[PDB]
Amino acid sequence: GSMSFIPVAEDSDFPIQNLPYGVFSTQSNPKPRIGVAIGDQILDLSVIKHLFTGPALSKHQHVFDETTLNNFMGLGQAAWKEARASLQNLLSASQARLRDDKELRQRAFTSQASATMHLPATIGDYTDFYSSRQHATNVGIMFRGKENALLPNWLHLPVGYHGRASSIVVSGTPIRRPMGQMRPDNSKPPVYGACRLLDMELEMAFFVGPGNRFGEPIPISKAHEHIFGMVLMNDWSARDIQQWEYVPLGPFLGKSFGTTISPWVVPMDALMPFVVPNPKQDPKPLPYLCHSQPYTFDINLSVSLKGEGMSQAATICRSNFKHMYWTMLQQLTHHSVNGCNLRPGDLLASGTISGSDPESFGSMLELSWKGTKAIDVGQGQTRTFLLDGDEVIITGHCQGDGYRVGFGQCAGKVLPALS
Amino acid sequence: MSFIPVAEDSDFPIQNLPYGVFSTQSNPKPRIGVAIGDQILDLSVIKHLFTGPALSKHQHVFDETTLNNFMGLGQAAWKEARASLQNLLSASQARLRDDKELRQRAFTSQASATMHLPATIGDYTDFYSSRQHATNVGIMFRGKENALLPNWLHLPVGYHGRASSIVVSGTPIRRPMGQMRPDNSKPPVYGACRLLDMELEMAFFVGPGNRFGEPIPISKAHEHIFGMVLMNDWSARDIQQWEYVPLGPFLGKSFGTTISPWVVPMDALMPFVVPNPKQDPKPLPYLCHSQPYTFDINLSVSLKGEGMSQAATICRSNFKHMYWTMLQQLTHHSVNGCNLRPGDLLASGTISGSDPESFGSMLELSWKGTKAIDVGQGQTRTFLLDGDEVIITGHCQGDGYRVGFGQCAGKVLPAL
Ligand SMILES: [Ca+2]
Ligand SMILES: [Ca+2]
Ligand code: NI
Repeated sequence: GSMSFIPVAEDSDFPIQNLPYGVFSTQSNPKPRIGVAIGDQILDLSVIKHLFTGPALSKHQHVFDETTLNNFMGLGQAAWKEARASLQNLLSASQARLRDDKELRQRAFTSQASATMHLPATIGDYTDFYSSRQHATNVGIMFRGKENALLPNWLHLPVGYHGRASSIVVSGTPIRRPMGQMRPDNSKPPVYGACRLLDMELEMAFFVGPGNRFGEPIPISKAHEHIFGMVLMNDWSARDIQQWEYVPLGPFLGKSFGTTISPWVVPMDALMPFVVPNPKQDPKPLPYLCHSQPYTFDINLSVSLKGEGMSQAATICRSNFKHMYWTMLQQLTHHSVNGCNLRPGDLLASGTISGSDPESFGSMLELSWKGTKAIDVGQGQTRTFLLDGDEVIITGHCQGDGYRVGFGQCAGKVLPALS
Repeated sequence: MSFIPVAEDSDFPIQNLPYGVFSTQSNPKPRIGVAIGDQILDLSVIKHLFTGPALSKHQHVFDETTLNNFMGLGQAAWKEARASLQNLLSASQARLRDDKELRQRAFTSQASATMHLPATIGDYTDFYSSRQHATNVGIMFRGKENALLPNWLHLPVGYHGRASSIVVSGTPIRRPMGQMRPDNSKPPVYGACRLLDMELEMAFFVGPGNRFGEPIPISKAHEHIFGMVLMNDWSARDIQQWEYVPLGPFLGKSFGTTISPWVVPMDALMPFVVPNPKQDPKPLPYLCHSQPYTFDINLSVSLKGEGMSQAATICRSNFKHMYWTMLQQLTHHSVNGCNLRPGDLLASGTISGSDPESFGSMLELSWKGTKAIDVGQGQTRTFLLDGDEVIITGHCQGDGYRVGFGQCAGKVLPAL
């Protein structure tokens, strides 16, 4: 194990083994600033930036002064590793530098309870992949049937689409049920009204570090050098609006009304201890998508739902990121194979995370099986899709011996449509 | 009219006055300028000349490296800026004409300026509003009987595009590598795209946005449309075909999308507005508007290949061939609460008229490579060859003057 001079509860999401990056502000200071979570506190990086005396950061301390993590993300792995090593030393229970500097320590730390979290970065482009095999299979069965579940290209490339960047909001942001066009009756023209099949989608997403030049693909051998860290994501969906609009150009308004992400970006370095061998792929992908480097992660995911009249939230999904068929390396490589330029701060999501066990399906569309099964949310109460006032909270964590690497919350409450 | 000499056939008379971002050899810093004649009026140099109610306390927007903040100010600010510019360029407010010291610092020639992207595009969206285009593609994919999909006549279908790869006119475009499936009975192959194509489009920039969760009523849609630019949505058809179902165009589009530098203000385009195309069935009330918002903009596309001395005009079309208006597109885009932001770019989708000479893509012009396009000098084309340069131009014809868009050019580089 390892210990910080800052007290850390055994089940805390933020032990010294984690050290996630976030943007926060406080009642005392409205300026959004970069911080690192440790225990129940936040270490203000702008206050201690002068302590980053290493080669990679000494002339780049200004990145810790920014209102977003973009510049830090754009520095690259040498900088990330140096920052992490510095923080591990400084927060160490045996290191005196910060521990014994009473005045520095006083203005460098703030309680997480006092902080308002903001989006970690300015996202230039958001991309949603569709890499969970059971998810695509489930949707396939409902749409086409048991026999033609997966479409021809699924096993050959990590299919994905460009999402809406503007509507990616931080955990805690209320999400209003969307108005739009839908076609409930095929024998009648479409109608305008409030979404009737509001859903959540359990996902995880990673931020891009240094980008690639316009026109220059990122070789899969170098893909890992561009992955900064991860966050939890709830890709809120309006299924009825989506179904009517999506053919042939893809998900659009049924997705863009809101997408929530957790605030704390857990660095890839903190997740490496939980890496496991990649799933066997058959057919074997083309050479450009082939890599031996293990890059599949054992991250326990959970989703709870709490109706406005409920006192206790019901856990409706227990899944794991290790189910994913295509890795983040294959996704990033594929995303740049044509020359597309990924940039620092870009966000690439996994797609709904569903395992084979029905208990691990990552969307109410799957859990209620298209509204044909009731989801048990605690006696006297059931659900098919989201009701106004419902709060959905996604959490996740890696379990180590005597410690865990957690992500904090990815929450949102449904507000009534303007109807 | 204007103290700056303006050739009659100029794209930039005093009736145009587009906004753009430029830099020069003497000053590499991207700054805002307005095209007039063959010159550029540096707005950062004359920012103090905007003394009106809407701009006097916001002159800083003309000091920015992008037009976002100016776009974000809204219509009252845009109208005032235009009026100030028109008065200054006519000597009615003789400050600029007579102040030699200022004047010599305010103007620079377009020929020696380096143009940049007009704004930082937070989100790019590509609509599919040209009926003949959708119909042609439908005929090629499904057949005439199932040309248009069920939802086409009911809503302005569109998809989120890739913002990062939107490049300014003149940027070389690399033929993309990717996966293709030339033989459905065999696995996909990896290689250089073989069906490289262009797509004639026009796009508008968003002004003030709307708050997250708050739709923009169609009645107010016109208040959020800043101006327009030409666009070439480069496409790798064979890569696109294999990847697009069911999530949409992806790598077949994101390797590059070119736009012209000069943003023509909507106010400059109003004199060329024409009646909106009759829609049957009539759209749902939220998409209804009687205000005419269809525009007569002549568009032209040329192609010049390696070894060819002259470019051949392969397409002559018009922006008036759009079934769904920009007002309906903007409204539909925010109906669910999605927050449009200053600088966002919403494109029309490939523009095609009913006449084959007006089809906006080589996919259509060569009808899926079944017809050879005559590009002159004894040469033909189905799809783009390495070395081919495509240049899109556009203009509105007024009485004695024309509102032009400059160029939206790009040359194809061999695959890496
Ligand atoms: Ca999704
Ligand atoms: Ca297009
Ligand atoms: Ni130990």
